[PDB]
Amino acid sequence: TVLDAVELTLNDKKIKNLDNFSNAAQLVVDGIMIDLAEFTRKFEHTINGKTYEVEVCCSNLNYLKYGMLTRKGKQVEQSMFLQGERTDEKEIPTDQNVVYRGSWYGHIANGTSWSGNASDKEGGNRAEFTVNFADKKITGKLTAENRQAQTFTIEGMIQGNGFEGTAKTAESGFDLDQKNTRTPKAYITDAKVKGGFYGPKAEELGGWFAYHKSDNGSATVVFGAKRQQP
Repeated sequence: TVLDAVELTLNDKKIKNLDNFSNAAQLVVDGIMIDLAEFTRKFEHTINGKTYEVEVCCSNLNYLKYGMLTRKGKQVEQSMFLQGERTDEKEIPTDQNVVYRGSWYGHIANGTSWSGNASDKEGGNRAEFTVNFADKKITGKLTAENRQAQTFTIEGMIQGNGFEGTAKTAESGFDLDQKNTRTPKAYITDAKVKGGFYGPKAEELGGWFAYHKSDNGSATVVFGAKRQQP
């Protein structure tokens, strides 16, 4: 409290608020509780007869967890989730040039689809943000696994312990495949980003978006990052 807790469903690109126990490490889905306790961890859990597959990040985050939730049985449904305990508004820094580094899970489509899971490796899904608290501005970029150019450009404004803004692909679109010839591209010109700063003194930040547009493409993303030393 206050606690962001969201699930993003991949099939219909929707965002739902989850019930919670004021605990980022406790995922409360379908009335039951899953403990999210190197970098990422992957596991299965059955409770009440229901089987869940969970991939969660990150070992180095203490106030924020994000990842993939797969409900299996008769129907395999895929979701992303993010949970974080917001930093008290009075504890929000006023510094400029604060760098946060982390990763993201993404699913991007337009006809055909691309997906990528969080990573702490060079060449993996990576996220980087620069927060200018005094300007109340956050900017950042998400880069897809095994891609040279950044994938999403993020810009937002900070209000209290949260931020909101936009995520967009390159103007020429995101190549869904690296086999180029004609290659399918996704164009995300206007995705609405929502996020927060988590933990004491905003040591962590995270956010999410779920976007779809005809003739352009769709994207479902959760990301998280940790404040870096100078």
